[PDB]
Amino acid sequence: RYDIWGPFLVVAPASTLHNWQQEVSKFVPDFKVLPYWGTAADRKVLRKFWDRKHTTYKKD
DNA sequence: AGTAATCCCCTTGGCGGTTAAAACGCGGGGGACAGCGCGTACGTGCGTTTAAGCGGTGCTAGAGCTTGCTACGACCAATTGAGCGGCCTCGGCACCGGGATTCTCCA
Repeated sequence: RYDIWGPFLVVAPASTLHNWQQEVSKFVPDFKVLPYWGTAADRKVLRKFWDRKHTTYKKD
């Protein structure tokens, strides 16, 4: 309706996170998921995608 | 306010391989070590003299202690920017290869 396309946060208990990852992919096939969990080194590699410079995200 | 589950993180342990470093064998060389001769250089004893050590006298510098206060640092609250943690990148240093120069050793 408004092309906001994020950033959206989703904060869950740890047993549930793969359920979100999968059900999000099911309930929208074309909508893009960042799975921010793992060891500190793994999170550092994931954090590269947190763009601060746009407060509203493009579909790209 | 307590005690236990949950979850991060970071250390220890194991498995595989690969290859670079440790172990093993062997000839020979030359350095360790015992042996010899000499000779000069250090320990000994004596006579010499030199001044260190002691008992004693004299002075004043300055170590040590008290008094008095005010200049300087301890303490607190409000302000802010210098310095730290996190992210980025590109250029310095390593690593390789190949031909050029050096050094070593037997002739």
